[PDB]
Amino acid sequence: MNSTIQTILGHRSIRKFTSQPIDKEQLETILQAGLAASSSSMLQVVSIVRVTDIEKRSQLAKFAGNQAYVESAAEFLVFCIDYQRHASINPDVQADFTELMLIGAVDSGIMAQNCLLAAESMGLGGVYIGGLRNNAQQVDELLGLPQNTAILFGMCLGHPDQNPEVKPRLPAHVVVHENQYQDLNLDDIQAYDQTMQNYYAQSTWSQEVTSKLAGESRPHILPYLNGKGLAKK
Amino acid sequence: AMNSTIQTILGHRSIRKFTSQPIDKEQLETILQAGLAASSSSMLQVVSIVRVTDIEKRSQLAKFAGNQAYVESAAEFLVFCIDYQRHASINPDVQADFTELMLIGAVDSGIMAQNCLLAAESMGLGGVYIGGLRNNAQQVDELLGLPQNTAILFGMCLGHPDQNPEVKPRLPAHVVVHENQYQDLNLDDIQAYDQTMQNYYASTWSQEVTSKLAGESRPHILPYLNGKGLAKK
Ligand SMILES: Cc1cc2nc3c(=O)[nH]c(=O)nc-3n(C[C@H](O)[C@H](O)[C@H](O)COP(=O)(O)O)c2cc1C
Ligand SMILES: Cc1cc2nc3c(=O)[nH]c(=O)nc-3n(C[C@H](O)[C@H](O)[C@H](O)COP(=O)(O)O)c2cc1C
Ligand SMILES: [Cl-]
Ligand SMILES: [Cl-]
Repeated sequence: MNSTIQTILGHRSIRKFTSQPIDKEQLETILQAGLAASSSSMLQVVSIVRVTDIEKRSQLAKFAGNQAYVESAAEFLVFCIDYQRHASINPDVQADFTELMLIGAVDSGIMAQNCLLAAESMGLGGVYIGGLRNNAQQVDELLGLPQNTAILFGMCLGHPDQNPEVKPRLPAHVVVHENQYQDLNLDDIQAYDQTMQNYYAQSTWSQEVTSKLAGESRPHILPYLNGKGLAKK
Repeated sequence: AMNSTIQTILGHRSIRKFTSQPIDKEQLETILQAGLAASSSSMLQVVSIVRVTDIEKRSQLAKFAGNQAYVESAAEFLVFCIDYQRHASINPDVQADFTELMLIGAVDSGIMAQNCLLAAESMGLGGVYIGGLRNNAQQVDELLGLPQNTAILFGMCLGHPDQNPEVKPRLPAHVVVHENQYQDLNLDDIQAYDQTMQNYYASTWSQEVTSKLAGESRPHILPYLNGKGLAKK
């Protein structure tokens, strides 16, 4: 074994926190972990907004779809794509290529996952909040983001006050392909649907996820990004 | 606040030179298991991994990544992909062409990849992300036989390290982390960091990153994604 692996494998989203704050030294370490993430071309295109102002916390909770743990978490971090630093160094920077939004999205996930694992390694718990993107522009303006930047997701951190079971995922032989993409075996989806309702014990996982994707998935996001100068071509 | 997870995170270096020693089957199983334990937006599970063991494809991928020889010499090479094809194979009604979903695919891929890499690093392995595959995304896509609704994002080399670089410094936290609202860049923080990086090595950092972003960044990538059915609106 080792403690990093058991930390990774014991992951659960935590959505209920005690009122205990996170020590100043733990938070410094969590952010230090984030900053040690790999970075495409060393561009360093991620910014983090730490929200301590409780009026802003309450507004973010509402913008995220009334997720109360946005308010009650000890800390709330907002991960943002940031090409404003670069444009402030050299205004010829071309930040509107879709490639650069891919980079900002991937690098944000890498950094955020270092932050979360570092926190979980210390007995803390957390959850990602993609719900900020429901009202992306309102969140953007609330945190004062300039052009060439955009919100991607938030992250709640705190001392956990709940003990969920680990949720199973699709098996590695479904998700991992050897040398070339393998067509899906629908029997593996049926076996996994069974695993999920065992976990949850009417819609099965397969019906829920494809029900969600049959509709429109935040169709305001490309205009939002375009409005900040991003993903225009 | 210091355990071996934190120690692994902060001790991270990109490794680009590997010994010939293979990775044990048990270790690779654990690395992939660690990736599968990552958070997933809405439990969509939008990520696939192609593990490339065929040496001719390894050679081709090395070329397509920009002649990066460690693609070929790494013990294992993993290609991370956005995957909405599992969902469309479940229900052809799924709408996978929203930009929102490429965004989810990219973030979730970085989260999963970083679980894999940290797991590897915790075992004394090393590795490096290979975004260079996107230089030739379409040819890489055809080589791995990806269907519609999937797209490569980046690769990942893993192996037993045969170099030990020093840990490379990042922008300071007080530049990257903002309290409550976005903060303007102080160009003297860039000047300081430019000197910190010049020491690390011997164009400054800021000249190199901006002059790179002054050009076009992989302008073929939006057509690449659109040709796979993604990011069209
Ligand atoms: C990018 C991203 C955004 C997320 N956004 C939310 C959110 O807005 N609200 C929420 O409750 N959970 C959110 N989650 C948490 C997922 O629902 C959770 O990871 C998933 O259900 C699997 O559960 P687990 O993390 O406990 O293993 C998000 C996860 C990711 C990766
Ligand atoms: C998304 C992504 C793609 C990357 N692609 C490459 C690559 O193609 N070639 C390479 O040598 N390094 C690649 N890297 C590694 C970066 O060059 C590296 O993280 C940074 O320059 C080096 O800092 P480090 O030693 O702290 O990781 C990539 C990193 C990320 C996050
Ligand atoms: Cl957690
Ligand atoms: Cl890259």
